[PDB]
Amino acid sequence: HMMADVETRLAELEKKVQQLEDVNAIRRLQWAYGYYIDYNRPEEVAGLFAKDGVVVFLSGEYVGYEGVMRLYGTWFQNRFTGGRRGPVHGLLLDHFQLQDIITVAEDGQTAKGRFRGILAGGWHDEVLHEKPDEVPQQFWESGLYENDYVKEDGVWKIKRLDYMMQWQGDYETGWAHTVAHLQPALVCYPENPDGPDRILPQKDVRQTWPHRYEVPMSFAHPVLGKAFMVENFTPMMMKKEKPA
Amino acid sequence: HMMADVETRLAELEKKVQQLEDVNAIRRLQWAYGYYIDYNRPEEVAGLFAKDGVVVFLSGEYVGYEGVMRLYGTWFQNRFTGGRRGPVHGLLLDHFQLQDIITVAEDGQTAKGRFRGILAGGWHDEVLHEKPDEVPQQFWESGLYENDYVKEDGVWKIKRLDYMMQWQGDYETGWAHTVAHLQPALVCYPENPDGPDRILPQKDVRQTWPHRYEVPMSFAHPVLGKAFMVENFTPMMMKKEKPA
Amino acid sequence: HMMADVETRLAELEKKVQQLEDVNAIRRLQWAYGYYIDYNRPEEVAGLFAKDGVVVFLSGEYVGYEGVMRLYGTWFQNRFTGGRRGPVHGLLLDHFQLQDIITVAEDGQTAKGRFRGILAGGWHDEVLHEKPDEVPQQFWESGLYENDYVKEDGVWKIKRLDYMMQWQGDYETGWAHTVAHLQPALVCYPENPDGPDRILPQKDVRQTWPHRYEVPMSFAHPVLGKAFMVENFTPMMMKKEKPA
Ligand SMILES: COc1cc([C@@H](O)[C@@H](CO)c2ccc(O)c(OC)c2)ccc1O
Ligand SMILES: COc1cc([C@@H](O)[C@@H](CO)c2ccc(O)c(OC)c2)ccc1O
Ligand SMILES: COc1cc([C@@H](O)[C@@H](CO)c2ccc(O)c(OC)c2)ccc1O
Repeated sequence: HMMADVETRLAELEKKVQQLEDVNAIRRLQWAYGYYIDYNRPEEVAGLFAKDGVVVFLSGEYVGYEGVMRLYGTWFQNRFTGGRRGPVHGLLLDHFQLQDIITVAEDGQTAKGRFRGILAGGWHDEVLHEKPDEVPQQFWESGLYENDYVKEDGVWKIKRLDYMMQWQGDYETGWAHTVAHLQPALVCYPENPDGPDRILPQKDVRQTWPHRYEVPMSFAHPVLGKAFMVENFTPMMMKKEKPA
Repeated sequence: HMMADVETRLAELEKKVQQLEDVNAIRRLQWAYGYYIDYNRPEEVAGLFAKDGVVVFLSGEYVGYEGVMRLYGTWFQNRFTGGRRGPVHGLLLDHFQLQDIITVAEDGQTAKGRFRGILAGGWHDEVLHEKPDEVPQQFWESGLYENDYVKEDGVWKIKRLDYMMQWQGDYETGWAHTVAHLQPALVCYPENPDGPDRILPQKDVRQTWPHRYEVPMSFAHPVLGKAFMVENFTPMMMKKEKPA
Repeated sequence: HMMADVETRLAELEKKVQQLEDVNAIRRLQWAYGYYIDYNRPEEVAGLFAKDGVVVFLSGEYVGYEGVMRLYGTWFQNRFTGGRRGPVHGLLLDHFQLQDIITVAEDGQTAKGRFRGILAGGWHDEVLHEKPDEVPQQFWESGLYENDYVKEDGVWKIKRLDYMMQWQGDYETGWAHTVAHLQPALVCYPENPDGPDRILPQKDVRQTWPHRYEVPMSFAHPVLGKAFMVENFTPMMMKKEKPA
């Protein structure tokens, strides 16, 4: 009667409040991830992952704690700090994280999120001698994430972090005059000590800047949903003979 | 009795949970908008608008789907990609979106939001020949939004997107040595194929960088509210004879 | 019976909804703060603080309204606009704010938040003659915040704003070739008209870029919590003889 109504209203509020909390907790993961990677702290990063978690970098999959520690630790921390937990003198690696769009599964057990970063990177002249030869002294970089999350034992965890670098620009010359200094993975671990456990299938492998490939949205069109159709709107614009 | 109390508490929670969901849904619109414009996808952008929606760009109003497709499509997509859905080889148009302050109307049917973007734009040397003559090869740009939202048939939609560009900086020279390459609208559609349906009244027309004009906050002072008065605090500072 | 269950469920929802609202209100403070400082509006900034609030800048504490007005007003507004409420012609001071991680106390009366800013700053050539001698014409800057919040009379307020600048880069040369043009505080107010009420204890004083110091996280590890231990993961990486 009145009590069936109260039960339905409570249950509905509990579900909605759960989803609002889930969104905050998933965003917190990605923002926390950012603050750890800025400090070259691979251990904190590995801890954010499910034990069967994966990170994807330059079309290569790194599997579990060991894989995450090999990417952020063996490769990145040696490259940027010589194997020190940061921050350290004269080394900038600020990955400004923003623009989260999170989609929680209806059952509350998994989620997707799109996010992005803009990286200001580099070695100050006082520590330039620590920089490896292949890398610009200072550069901008941007990338897109399309991540998967899993809820295990009440806790949101990274199930798949897929970082798809979009562009780099040497500070001095900019994105217009820079070719990426990173290329898609070619050699797996353990032949390549910095290498992935596996390379994505070729159809999924991405060439780097100035090459561009769409990263599909994990979110539906937020107004028209699955009913959105491109061809319903294209006829309203004019394609011109050349750019103006 | 006890049941009047339960009813009041449920109703109060339903209202607060509705407002929390409304804030997430309005932010999602603006973040989604960003990801679409970065890809030169005008169709997805037009779909975010109410059918009587308006976009304001350089002091010009573009009305409805047709107007939004003329701005993002006829003008922007031709300018940046030659009329291709992006992303495309060597063309960067990353509008990093952040700093949302959303104010939902008490009745839950409309809202305002302030947001901002920083744009990293440009043509890689490999596609520089596609760039129109008026536009720098690579540039930074920032702008402020003060938008209106409407809830129709249960869905948050853009009612007014008002993008007020604040500065541009050629990559090579920076904001200090750059004058905006865009000026306030002068000619409406259809005389100007890229033009607005109408130009704002003169009092509201904005000159561009290095000219600056306040964009009033859509939010009340979040601590003192309408009781905030500038003159209560100014006397505590010292104005100096010159900048130090 | 059924009514004890309904009471427990309501109370639990009221607590969770309160915390979700608290997070939005604390983020709103920091985003609002950003929009005010971009406009050189020290009065709005002072109003966000508790009356016993503190702002920390270059290892100096500025106490209460008077202190906040001396920093943002006496020092910053004179430096950037000659003592005018902004925005003004040719003066850019955009502090892009992002990456909030807020932790509300269990009792709902206090909170911590980590945030960050990237500042695009400078004088256009048309107003370069207004720039003080010590300051670059145009520069990037980034900083970290670890702030404290208090809830007083139902309203979230800034209890401690601790801005820890991390790097500056002259636009023309970048962070790699720039030394900070600001140094830790040396002289208190009123001997130094721009000075803090007190200088932090020496152990807490920070040298500026290219010097780097950790800013500890105010948040627990969001997956493993206090159980997180660095030494559980370090053995999985290889430290190399030199950076690669
Ligand atoms: C996988 O997670 C991320 C990875 C990146 C990298 O593309 C950055 C890492 O700083 C990188 C840039 C230049 C380099 O030479 C480099 O060497 C190995 C790595 C960025 C953000 C991420 O979330
Ligand atoms: C209306 O919505 C937006 C518009 C802008 C434009 O100011 C950008 C669009 O990329 C622009 C910059 C340089 C150009 O030459 C140009 O040519 C027409 C357009 C930015 C963000 C928005 O949300
Ligand atoms: C305390 O709050 C903030 C302070 C800063 C400053 O480091 C900026 C302020 O614009 C600054 C940069 C160059 C200067 O020469 C300068 O002169 C005094 C100040 C930045 C963000 C904040 O939240």
